[PDB]
This record gives sequence, C-alpha cells and structure tokens, in this order.
Amino acid sequence: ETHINLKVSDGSSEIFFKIKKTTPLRRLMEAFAKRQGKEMDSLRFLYDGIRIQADQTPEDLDMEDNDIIEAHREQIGGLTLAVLLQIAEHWATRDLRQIEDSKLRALLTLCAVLTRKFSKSQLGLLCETHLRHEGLGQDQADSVLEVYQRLHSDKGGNFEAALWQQWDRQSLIMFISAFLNIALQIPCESSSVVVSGLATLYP
Amino acid sequence: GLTLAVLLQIAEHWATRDLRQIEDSKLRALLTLCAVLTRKFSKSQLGLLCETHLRHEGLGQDQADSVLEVYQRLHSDKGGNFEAALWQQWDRQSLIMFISAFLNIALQIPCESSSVVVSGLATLYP
Repeated sequence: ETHINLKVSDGSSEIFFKIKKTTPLRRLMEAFAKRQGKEMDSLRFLYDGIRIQADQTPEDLDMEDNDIIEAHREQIGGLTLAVLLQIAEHWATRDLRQIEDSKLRALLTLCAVLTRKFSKSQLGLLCETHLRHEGLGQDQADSVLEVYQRLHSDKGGNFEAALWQQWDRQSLIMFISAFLNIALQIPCESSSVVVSGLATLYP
Repeated sequence: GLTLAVLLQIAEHWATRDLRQIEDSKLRALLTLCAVLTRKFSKSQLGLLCETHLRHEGLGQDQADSVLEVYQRLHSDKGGNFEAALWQQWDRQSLIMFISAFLNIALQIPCESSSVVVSGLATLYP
C-alpha cells in the first residue's frame, strides 16, 4: 500500500482523509483548518500525544492505516485570571508618572479586560467606589459609569483606543490607578440567594 | 465578598475535592460557581474550553454540540435562567461530571486570547 487513510479530529469536527505515505501532512492540516474556517497556525496537530510538523510524512512517523491525528487549538499566551490579578495587584501600588507610554497603554488594556470580568449589575458599585476613592462627587457619576459601561461592552477595542488618543496622560493615570485599587476589593457578582449559596463553598 | 481573588480560591479548593458524596445544596452551589467562572472567559475562549473538556472526559463527537451548548448558555446567561433550567433538567451524575471536569481544566486555560491583548499585557508581568 502506497496510500494511507487518516482521520483528523478536534473532538467535534472530524474529517476522513486519504493520502500517499511519502506526502507531507501539510495539505491535510491545511484542509482541516480551512474547514473550521481557521488558519493552519491557529491549530496544532498531535499523533500519539506528540506534536507533529507540517513537513513530516506518514512514512517518517510510522502511521498505520486508519490512524487518528488530533487537532488542538493553540494556547496563545498564558493570561489566566489568576495571572491578570497578579499583574493588577503589582501595579496597583505603583506611581505611574514614571512609566513608559507602552506600559501605560498595556495597563489601559488591563483595566478594560478586568472591567469585563464584573457582572453588568456591579458597574454601579464600581462607579460609586471609584468616585469615593478619588474624592469626586455625584457631579462625575454619569461620566465615570459611561467609561466603565463602554469598556464593559467594548467588543472591537474601539472605545479603549479612543480613550488612549483623546485623554491626556494625567487623566489616564488617575483612572487606571483608581481602577486597579478598587477592582481587587469589590465583589464580581451582585447579591442574590444564588450567590449567597457560594458562601457554603468557602474553605 | 465574592471578589475575583475569592472566586479563584474557591475554584482551586474544589477542583481537588472528591464529589462522591456531594450534598445537593453544595452541588447546586458548585453549579453557580462554574457558571460565574465560565463568564470570566472571553467568548473567543469557549471553543478551547469545550475542546479541553471533551478530551479530558473521553466524550465522543456525539456529545460535542451538547457540551458546547452548555458552555455557550452559561456564558450568555442572565439572572440564573439557563443555570436553573440545567439544574432541573440534568441528572445528578451528569452535573457532577461536568462540574468536576470544568474545575479541573478551567484554571489552566487563559481567560483572554486576543493577539492585541496578549501582546500588550506581556510587558506588564513582574
């Protein structure tokens, strides 16, 4: 047999291929990614638990007829919530007048990402706590809520970008620093009987 | 005070717990915990979560749509609506299994994927 049948699967979508044993696996990888509407490089492919490369052949790998290749989504970066909270806690105490624009831009992103980890129903408390942290008054409530609300729903990253272009540095610094302090102390869901249920799970 | 930090502490503790004898009220609360934590992932991460969950559990293709739907509907949930329906509709073993798999895979998966986001935040690690 100069040919081999192989299945590529990601657990949901599976595809039954046939190729020649001396042909690189690239074309199968490309056809599978294409069917998920993805770029080949957004996926990785494993055989017998081992990542394999597009230039390798079923022959080099001692594949057997009807063997299975697993398609796995790439894990790009390691930004767990745990890691984001470490970053926030580190920067919360820092004087930001010092830092490069590149770090400030990234901190803006951190505030936007972390804002989106609060339920909608907490944005009011987040606003009110922001005001009390800064010593601002009800005069500013609408403007602060609108920032948080717009970040919370900022799907394109477009509002975040506008904030970076339109706000002066001192204003950005004041807001970012306010947020990083209050965000770690405020509950991420509102009260309810169901959320009180979580109390029974505390160690 | 269910802070982000406290949410993760609860999840970390319960990922290590044997649920053989789990009480109904505790199971109900674990469902809430999983629903809340699911919503800390960006929508773009749901596919990776589902994929990891299928593989962790040895679930077939036949069950892929179903596990994904649960993830999508927890993620888009409002006022505990879908969560409450899951509690009523699913048998106890199925819920336990789902919750136990979630807690064992969720804590190592990034909560954001965007190239824009990962690139930016890299610079901020101590």
